[PDB]
Amino acid sequence: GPVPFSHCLPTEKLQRCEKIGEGVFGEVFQTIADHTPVAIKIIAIEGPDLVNGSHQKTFEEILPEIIISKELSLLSGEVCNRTEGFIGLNSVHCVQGSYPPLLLKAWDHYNSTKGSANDRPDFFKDDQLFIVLEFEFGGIDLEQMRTKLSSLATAKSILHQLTASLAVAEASLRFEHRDLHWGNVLLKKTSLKKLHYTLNGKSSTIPSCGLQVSIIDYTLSRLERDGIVVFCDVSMDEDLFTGDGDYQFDIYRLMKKENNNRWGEYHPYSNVLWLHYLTDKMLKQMTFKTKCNTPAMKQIKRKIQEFHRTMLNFSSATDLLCQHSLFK
Ligand SMILES: CC(C)[C@@H](CO)Nc1ccc2ncc(-c3cccc(N)c3)n2n1
Repeated sequence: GPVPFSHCLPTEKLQRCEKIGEGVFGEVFQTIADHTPVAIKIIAIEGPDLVNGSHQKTFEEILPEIIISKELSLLSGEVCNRTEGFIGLNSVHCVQGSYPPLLLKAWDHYNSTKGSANDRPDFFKDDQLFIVLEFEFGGIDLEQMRTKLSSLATAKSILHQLTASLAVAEASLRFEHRDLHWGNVLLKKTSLKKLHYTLNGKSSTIPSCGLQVSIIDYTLSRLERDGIVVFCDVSMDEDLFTGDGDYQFDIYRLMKKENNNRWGEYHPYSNVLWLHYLTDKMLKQMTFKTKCNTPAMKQIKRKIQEFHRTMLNFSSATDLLCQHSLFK
């Protein structure tokens, strides 16, 4: 049976909650649990009220995100296919209750500073069910870091880390992220000079440039184990394919073109498309502390541009990692 909100969010944890983002199907808070930062995603399920312009998901419809979050969380401790490039999942609970007023206060603060596209979640009754996912805190998203990166060399590390992480997940799980916009790439400072990954038993390293990248938020993702596919079936979703104003919204249409609107199949070219979108953001929407005015830096820029114009001729993140000249 479900637990009360207080099981997951006792007073002190609740008091430290700050809202950090949102989607149609969730609110996300950062807080501190046992002196440790965490991110908490809270999703309303099974109720009759419209929420953020949509009917609520059923428990069965949230299960794919839970399962995929659990699988990717395991990758940091695997051996043949190992990466720390996703994020840890600490716990999942089913909670029952109306929304805590301290969370509403956090929600209000975010709406007042950043502005929200969601309904204030103050209409839920005391029988309302929610899924609460607690993640390891992964740092600051790439969008918020768009003016904060040191140079194009940092952008190259980030691209290499992302590619490697996706390759490891493709190899182990036939994984596609499918929604890898720049809010779903997190950066955290590290004193490690090199990061390690293993792809089908071969270990390699990547210079960190002082940052560990984490890929997050598996709401649209797909994977499989033992021929059992877990995915988000968007084949009847109209709106996902009619966005504009950002190349992000072209990617949804390009994925659908690639897969013929069959979301259960494995099309790792979708990972390549997202990587192309991310390279585009790096070349166009980032400001760097150090400009590309030395020969060394100018060469890195040329290499990233050459990656941008050639990567769409590759079939998967694995193909990019193993064959693209950027990573040699
Ligand atoms: C609002 C979320 C989606 C995200 C937007 O940049 N911000 C953060 C920041 C730190 C952080 N650590 C873990 C997570 C997180 C949040 C939602 C889903 C997942 N898988 C991971 N997040 N999300």
